[PDB]
Amino acid sequence: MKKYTCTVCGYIYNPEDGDPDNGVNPGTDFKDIPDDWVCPLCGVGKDQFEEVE
Ligand SMILES: [Fe+3]
Repeated sequence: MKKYTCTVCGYIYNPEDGDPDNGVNPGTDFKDIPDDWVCPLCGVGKDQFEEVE
């Protein structure tokens, strides 16, 4: 699992940590995050994120 960054605000989704406050548990791959989840920082959707390669 890769980290992904919100290209609008620079928030990094790290799959080891998930986003548990918003119901994304540690170990969720980004592609498995429900498609209505938004960046916890700026609130934009998933389509503004890019795999950190
Ligand atoms: Fe963001």
